[PDB]
Parts: sequence; structure tokens; C-alpha cells
Amino acid sequence: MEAQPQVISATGVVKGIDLESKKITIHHDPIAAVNWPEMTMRFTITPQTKMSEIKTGDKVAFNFVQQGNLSLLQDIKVSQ
Ligand SMILES: [Ag+]
Repeated sequence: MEAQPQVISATGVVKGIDLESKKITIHHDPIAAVNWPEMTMRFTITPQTKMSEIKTGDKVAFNFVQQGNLSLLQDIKVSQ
């Protein structure tokens, strides 16, 4: 609804992943929607994040929302 954050799409390379602590670090390409340059950033897996098999070193396509100080993944998959 109205106050909820918008869904941001991006692409990048997985630098590391820890399913136990719900952490994925992604070196992503620029994101115009939030005025971010190419960056490495901490993303957060939630129980709702729609995942496929992801491993360190994979190129990925993903969507997230910014909710306070966390970047919450909505979905992630390997990409070309
Ligand atoms: Ag970022």
C-alpha cells in the first residue's frame, strides 16, 4: 500500500552468501531508481524472498526494497 517502499531491480555478481545469517553480498551495476552507482552491497534474504540456487561468483538478476537500514531481497536468480 501507499507507505510501502517500491521494488527496485538490479543486476550484479554474488561476492558471498550465507543462508544461515540471511546475508548475500552483491557487486551490482548502477541503479538509477535510487541514484546508486556501481557498488558492492549487503542484501538481506527474508523467508518470502523468491530464490533459485545462488552461489558465490554467480551473475544474478534481483529485485529488492529498501526498508530502513536493510535492503530486503524480493527475488533473485542467476542471469546472463
Ligand atoms: Ag547498493
